[PDB]
Amino acid sequence: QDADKLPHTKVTLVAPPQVHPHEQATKSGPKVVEFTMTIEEKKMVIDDKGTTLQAMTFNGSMPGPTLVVHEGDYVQLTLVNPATNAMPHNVEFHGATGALGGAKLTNVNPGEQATLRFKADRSGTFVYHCAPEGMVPWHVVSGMSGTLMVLPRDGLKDPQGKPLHYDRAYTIGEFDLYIPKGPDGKYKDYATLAESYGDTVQVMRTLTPSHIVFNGKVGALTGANALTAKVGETVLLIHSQANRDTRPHLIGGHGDWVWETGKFANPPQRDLETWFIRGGSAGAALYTFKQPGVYAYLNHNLIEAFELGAAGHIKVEGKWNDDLMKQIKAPAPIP
Amino acid sequence: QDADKLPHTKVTLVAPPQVHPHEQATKSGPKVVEFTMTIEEKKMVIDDKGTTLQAMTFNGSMPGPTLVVHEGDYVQLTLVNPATNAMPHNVEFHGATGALGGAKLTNVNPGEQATLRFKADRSGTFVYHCAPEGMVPWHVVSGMSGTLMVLPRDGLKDPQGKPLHYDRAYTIGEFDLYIPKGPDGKYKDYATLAESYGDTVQVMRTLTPSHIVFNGKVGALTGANALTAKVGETVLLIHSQANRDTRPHLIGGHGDWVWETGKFANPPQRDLETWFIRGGSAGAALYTFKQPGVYAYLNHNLIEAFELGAAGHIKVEGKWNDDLMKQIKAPAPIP
Amino acid sequence: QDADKLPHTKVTLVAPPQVHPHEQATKSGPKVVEFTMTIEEKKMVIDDKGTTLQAMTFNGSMPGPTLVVHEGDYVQLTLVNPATNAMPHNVEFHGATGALGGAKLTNVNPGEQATLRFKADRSGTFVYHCAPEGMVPWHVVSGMSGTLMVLPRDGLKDPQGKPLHYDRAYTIGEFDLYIPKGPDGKYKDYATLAESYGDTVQVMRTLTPSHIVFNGKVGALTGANALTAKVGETVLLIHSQANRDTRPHLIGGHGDWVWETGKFANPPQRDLETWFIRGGSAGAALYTFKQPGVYAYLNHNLIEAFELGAAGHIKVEGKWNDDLMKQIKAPAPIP
Ligand SMILES: [Cu+2]
Ligand SMILES: [Cu+2]
Ligand SMILES: [Cu+2]
Ligand SMILES: [Cu+2]
Ligand SMILES: [Cu+2]
Ligand SMILES: [Cu+2]
Repeated sequence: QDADKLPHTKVTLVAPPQVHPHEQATKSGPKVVEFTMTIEEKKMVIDDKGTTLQAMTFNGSMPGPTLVVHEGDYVQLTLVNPATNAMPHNVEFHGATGALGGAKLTNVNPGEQATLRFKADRSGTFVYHCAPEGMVPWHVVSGMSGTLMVLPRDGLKDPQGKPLHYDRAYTIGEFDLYIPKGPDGKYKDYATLAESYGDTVQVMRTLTPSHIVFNGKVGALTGANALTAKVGETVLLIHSQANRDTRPHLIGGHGDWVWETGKFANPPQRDLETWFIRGGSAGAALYTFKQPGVYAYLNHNLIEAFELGAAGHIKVEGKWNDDLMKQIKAPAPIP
Repeated sequence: QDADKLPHTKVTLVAPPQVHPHEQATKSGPKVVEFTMTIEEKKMVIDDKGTTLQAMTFNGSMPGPTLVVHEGDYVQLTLVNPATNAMPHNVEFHGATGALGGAKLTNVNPGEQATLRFKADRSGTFVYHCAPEGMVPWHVVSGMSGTLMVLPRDGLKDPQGKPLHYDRAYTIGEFDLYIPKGPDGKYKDYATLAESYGDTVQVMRTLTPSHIVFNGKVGALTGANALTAKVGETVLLIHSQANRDTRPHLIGGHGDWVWETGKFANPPQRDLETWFIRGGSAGAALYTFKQPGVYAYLNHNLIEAFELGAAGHIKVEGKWNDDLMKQIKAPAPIP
Repeated sequence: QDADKLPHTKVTLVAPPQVHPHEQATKSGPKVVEFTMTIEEKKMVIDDKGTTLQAMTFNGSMPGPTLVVHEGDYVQLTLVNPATNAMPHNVEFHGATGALGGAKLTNVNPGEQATLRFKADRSGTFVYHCAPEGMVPWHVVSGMSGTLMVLPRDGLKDPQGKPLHYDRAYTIGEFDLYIPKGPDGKYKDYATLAESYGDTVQVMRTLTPSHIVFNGKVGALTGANALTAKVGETVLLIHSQANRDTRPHLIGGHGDWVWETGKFANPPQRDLETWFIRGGSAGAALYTFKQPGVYAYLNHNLIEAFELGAAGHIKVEGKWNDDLMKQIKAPAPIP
């Protein structure tokens, strides 16, 4: 169909780690699904010792919100760059075809907005990110990325075509940060975004992140902000990394079905311990919880997780199952 | 079945690179398979110039021994932490479900042991590793990991369901080491394990290994300690990397059938030149030798292999096959 | 068949990024396909500020030329090392079986040549590279690698066995460079290849490239040297990385069908945003262009691409398609 003649619907986005309400399988025909995002440059505290990042975001969060459509829908995004920001921005959708993913059609200076439509003709999770000419990696590593999820119209399927369903989706964006230090060995704090640029590029070129965080900060997805589930619930874990490889893992769980390259027309793999999200992509894993307790969800380069920040928690309620795991003898003196 | 009512068998572990005797396909029903491992902290010489590592091991080796069961069996491990060690330890099994892979149920201080049971309900090679709260990557990178192999009850299969069989299994654990240097440019030698901690964490956070070794040392799997095979023999090469990505390769061979994500319910890929083991996982490759000679088996980041240590040898006996490869003209002056 | 009795054909190689003319599906039976390559050591300017590399090449280019045969053919390569070079060289073919991929049979000192035959019995793209004993990574990272493509005799196929065809093939070799700096912070320029060795090994061991280039230089595949296509044309993008992982991506496009591990007997994946070439391998992607414009083809570690060099351009002619993408509202003041 011709999109100019199709029904339009508007979606209200929600902040990560939640994902806006949506259908999996749907009886709906194709639609033009309208979204708006407003860019916010802001200084953020990214660790427990007061380190700040001169950050750049879609909609005020790292990652930006996840946008969900169905295959054959059109995405119609209005991108707003308020006059309170300093930099130009745009958006590149890996789910889109042409014009550098839309970036060439969405260059907005502070004070401007633009509206892009594209056909979401390929199913999968896809990164979107800012990509202004001449300063692409800086905008990405400063926070400007998120996920577009294009569901098959009949929902997710296993390799034999059997339906897969989730009860809850969570979106995790993983951010390799390049925060400069000064000659005193302390992280720098900058009064403006522009002042951070040159020093940050030098750190970037070392390819060594200072921090690697989920969802904007060390510990973002812990404590009151842990992810939650129950025994018996199936969760979809969407993982985006717009710049650098990562290897997600659920400690004490598995990826029951995983699309690590993130593209739902391909059969998923089962029983994964650790999967691989290529830098510049989003992938997705399903898991049905079978044990209660506090899980970790992390990048299984354990230095990247525990030393640099790429780890969160999932608090799961329900009944312990001694068939799956039992302590036969508790720690006690060696006989 | 209820594991409390199933038959128990005990397995005697063997040191890497061998793997304890086991069946592939079996007529046996599910069993509770009992293993014991004893933690040994020890100083190890890890290269040819006398560099030492304040190491931590399961059963005295890097990697720990490979444990082999069949899908539907239960693993029942007694983990012993003698009083001669300095640190607490535990074990996390990626093949297990719940309680942080078992780590929460196996915290043993020096002088203690504990016994864990879990259902091995998913086929594949899976990493196990130590994970004590607050010092997880240090224990892993100091040597505390190995593989659990859960074979399908009817043995390995190709993508069409045809049986695959191996004559010999070898287990290779690859270890990214973070050995500190002092201000004189020499690697540090520490009198105790605890004294090594702070300096090692700083090196870890650079994400640059000093050494990357197979099986505990540069050259571990070379010379008298080369792996061996014959023309016509099919070998299974199990490769674990509990912390960091690697890319195994057999020079002059291939991965005939490879499960790079390591999970046997998924179809393997064929004819691989180089495969990919995500940090935090174990994978497996089958190869049937067709030529004699000394092969290298290595990580094909060739700097990681030849400069940092991640390479071994396979000495293969038998008859050379000029159909597969022939020197037509030996090196000689250019006409 | 016995290769000694088969027909021989000679192929004239062409420089990257082109690939010599070849059939996809063929009615031909197996042949011994003869190639010659001549090693050239030379100083190359690799960036826009005059940095030089003491380089090493097959046939004068980075990468070496792509060699194309069909499964069941034999490759018969004459490798020539002129007396004007300083170092010994050889060749290792990942597509070959035995004798360290051929390296043991092709050790040529300056002034020598050798001829190797092997059976190309496995379909796929495969790296070939130099591997002289004791200095393997140096020769690889200095430029000595390329691709052997072994096509199935009936051409490429999708997961259901349907024929896939390309109109044009391009070959991209990605090179992680390790150029030393002196104490003044400037890149070193060396009068000879041998003088560069020790300093380069120290940089290599940091695992941090100074530059990461396609096809020999920052910007090699841009401007007059951009890749070209038209709307409606299907291109095969061959990507080799003999030493280090990379993650190819076509901005504004996709991998329609991708063999990221590069082995054509395995089913390809569809709709990829970003794929993964393991260090030590070659992979291949098909894409049919649907929009005109200047695309980027890059490594989607965006620092590696935009800061270090791993990016090129594809200039595509034809008609813009507003169904796939349309600017609904151009950048304008915020209402
Ligand atoms: Cu931006
Ligand atoms: Cu992108
Ligand atoms: Cu431990
Ligand atoms: Cu783990
Ligand atoms: Cu060479
Ligand atoms: Cu190689």
